[PDB]
Amino acid sequence: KNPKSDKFKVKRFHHIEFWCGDATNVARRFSWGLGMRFSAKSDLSTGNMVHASYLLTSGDLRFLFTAPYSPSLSAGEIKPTTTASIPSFDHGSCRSFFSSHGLGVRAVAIEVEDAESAFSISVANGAIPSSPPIVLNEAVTIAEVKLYGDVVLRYVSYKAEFLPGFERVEDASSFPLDYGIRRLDHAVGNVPELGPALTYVAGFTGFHQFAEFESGLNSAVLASNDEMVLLPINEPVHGTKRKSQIQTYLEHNEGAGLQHLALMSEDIFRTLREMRKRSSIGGFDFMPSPPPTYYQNLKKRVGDVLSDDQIKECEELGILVDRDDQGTLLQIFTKPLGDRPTIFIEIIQRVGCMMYQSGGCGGFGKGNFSELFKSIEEYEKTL
Amino acid sequence: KNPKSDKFKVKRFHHIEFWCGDATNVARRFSWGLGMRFSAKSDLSTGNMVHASYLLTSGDLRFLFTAPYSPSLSAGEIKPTTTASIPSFDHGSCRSFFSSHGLGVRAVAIEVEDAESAFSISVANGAIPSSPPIVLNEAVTIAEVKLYGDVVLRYVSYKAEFLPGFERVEDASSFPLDYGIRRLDHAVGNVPELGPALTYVAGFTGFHQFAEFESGLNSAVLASNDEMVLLPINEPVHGTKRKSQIQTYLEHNEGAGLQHLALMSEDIFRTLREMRKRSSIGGFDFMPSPPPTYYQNLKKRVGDVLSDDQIKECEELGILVDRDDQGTLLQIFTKPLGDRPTIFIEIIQRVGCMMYQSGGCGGFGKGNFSELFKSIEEYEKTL
Ligand SMILES: Cc1c(C(=O)C2=C(O)CCCC2=O)ccc2c1c(=O)n(CC(=O)OCCOc1ccc3ccc4cccc5ccc1c3c45)c(=O)n2C
Ligand SMILES: Cc1c(C(=O)C2=C(O)CCCC2=O)ccc2c1c(=O)n(CC(=O)OCCOc1ccc3ccc4cccc5ccc1c3c45)c(=O)n2C
Ligand SMILES: [Co+2]
Ligand SMILES: [Co+2]
Repeated sequence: KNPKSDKFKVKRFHHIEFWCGDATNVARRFSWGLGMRFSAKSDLSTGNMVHASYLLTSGDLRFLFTAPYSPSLSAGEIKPTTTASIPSFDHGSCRSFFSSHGLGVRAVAIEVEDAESAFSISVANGAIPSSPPIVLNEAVTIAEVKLYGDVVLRYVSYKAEFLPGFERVEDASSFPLDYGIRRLDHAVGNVPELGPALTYVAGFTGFHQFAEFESGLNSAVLASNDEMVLLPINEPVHGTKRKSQIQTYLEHNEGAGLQHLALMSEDIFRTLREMRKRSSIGGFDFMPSPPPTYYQNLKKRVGDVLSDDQIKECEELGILVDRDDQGTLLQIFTKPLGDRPTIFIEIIQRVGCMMYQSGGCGGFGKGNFSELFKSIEEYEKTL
Repeated sequence: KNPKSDKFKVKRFHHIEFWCGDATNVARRFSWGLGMRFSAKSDLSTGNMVHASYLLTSGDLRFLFTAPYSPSLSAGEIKPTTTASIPSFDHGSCRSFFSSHGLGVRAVAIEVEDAESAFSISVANGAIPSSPPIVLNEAVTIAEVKLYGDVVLRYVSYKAEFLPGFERVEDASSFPLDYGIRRLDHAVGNVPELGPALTYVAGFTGFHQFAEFESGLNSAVLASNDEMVLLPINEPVHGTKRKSQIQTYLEHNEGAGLQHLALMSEDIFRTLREMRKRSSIGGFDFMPSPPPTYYQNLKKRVGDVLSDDQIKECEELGILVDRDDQGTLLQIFTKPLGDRPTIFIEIIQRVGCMMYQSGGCGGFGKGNFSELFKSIEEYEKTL
């Protein structure tokens, strides 16, 4: 059931913003590791004396990396005279965020019809305001409300190129890397208590619970009207045999925050080949691969969707496969993106639910918790 | 003249430590950009609940990247019970350093005969103590005194593998990258006043002034007995036509700090080919290349050292050449390593002064300030 109860018009995920200590080094690492090109900047060279912000793109996926300069460079400015291109930015907030949480996502940004309306309606319906609507160059409106922890949900609306004040990046510095990633599929938060988190966010968005179908978590998914904005939220389950990874996250993150970003690839085989080639030369590492019994067990569950060769290819790359009643999901998880065992990335591709493909086709891979356990148990027997 | 007045026995540069917000992302970027392999770690996986530290090596060059975890992970510890592998580390110091200066060098470490003696003698002779001598696993001694700004000179001495508590890195995560870099040649500081800086450092080390031979700087070089530890220091010259780059550094860095690291290559042509291939895919950018008149002018000044083809190769890679009365220097400068226009890297190779090669052979390239200006002026005429 989809009650289509959005309290304002939501379009798609627009961008994800990381708050960094040094935006240059994080952006360059991510660019090489994920195959995203440098497409826009706002920094000292564009007249921004407040923050350095670098935008990477791959298809429609937009990753923004931002760090503060010395406050001394902008000490004479006030908000009316600011040279910041992102008016919600604050030196103190950014330094406090990074000292508390380490490298991570500050903003989950969605494009809406009218960011001022979205903000007003959200706050009227319980949202905690974070940054009021601000019109940039009479062209783009941006506003922010609290989502969970120190993560904000950012609303952006366009009258009619990333943001005013950002400049397109010099062709020489813009190498056209591309490993197949095309858009943000979903963005997942970890919280201490799932119930209140869901009630809060669903309360101010009108997002509805998206239908699903000993692992240390309970989870639920909030979705927009056309179910293309997908926001799963996890809480820990305590007392388990293995300590809940959600609880480890909350401890190392100093509380709630964004757990993972799931990036859709138009060719997950090529994406994983390219990313794995680069794991040990600056890119990203992946979780340990499932045992061969997991891939033998694939024939029985998805042998009608993937050929033996395609199952062989999943095995070579360590890809996981799940299925619900409507579609099939190919997925894999990186190791944590930075020092702390907190944020990581998921690569996904979805098969089925053709209408365009409906959002969330195949689910989120919850069936892979028990299939990984069974396959791990099976391999001990097969040894 | 070399009075050989070192007040304690100094061996060679040992390592350089960067204080980071996220050590993982900086280390991975530097590894790919410079061709350094991951060789040791001290982090949560080795039992360190205090800081994440990753060591990159290329030949004898050692770059250490360190960031603090949440203090909550180690809140029950005291210094006698610490799980930090670098006992001088302090969460508050590291966060304050990074918030003040951004990404940069915290420690210039030199290997000495006896770090406890070096520390005592240094402080007896004016050095401001930063961290007292600490013996690690009865095997290595480490001590720190202030050098300039918030940069420390770190003394390390070994009874007889980086530091106790560090583990060698898994072969799979240790890709054997190598673009030819072999050791740290010199490390350069920017200060507001050169005179007092020289007097302070020369005072507590016994390092002597190393012989040299409108650009916005005055500089002098301090050197150890065998002149293999080389510490140039710059001060700005104000009122110039173009604003002094030393003054811009001090403004964006919030005061004195390390300006650049000069890395010796055993094959500067290969190093620059490999680094330039990677500039726009995660690595490092280089300063704009000199005009072709600069390379035509090379025939008259170094045509007895480099062939036409070797001069052609310098031109293709943007390499600068200088010469003193004893040797020839090939050098080139990167753009700043991070967000701020502060720290950068120099790649160098020295020709001559064969005895082994004596330290500082060919100088530091001061002659290239006027030759760059003349060549720039010449190219305007040749247009
Ligand atoms: C994050 C996620 C999702 C997910 O998207 C998601 C949402 O979108 C919304 C709803 C709720 C939700 O969760 C789905 C499935 C997942 C994961 C996920 O994060 N993870 C790795 C994980 O649990 O991290 C600890 C890792 O546990 C392990 C610890 C130690 C090992 C040692 C050896 C091993 C060998 C072989 C395989 C192993 C697997 C896991 C190992 C392990 C393995 C998985 O496995 N699934 C299958
Ligand atoms: C750092 C250094 C050393 C050095 O090691 C050193 C020590 O070890 C110890 C003693 C003192 C000392 O200094 C030696 C020589 C250097 C440098 C160095 O840092 N730099 C670049 C620099 O001054 O940074 C602003 C850049 O200025 C420019 C601004 C704008 C441009 C625009 C177009 C251009 C086109 C072509 C060439 C250009 C060159 C410089 C341009 C420029 C160029 C140089 O050039 N030399 C020649
Ligand atoms: Co997911
Ligand atoms: Co130099």
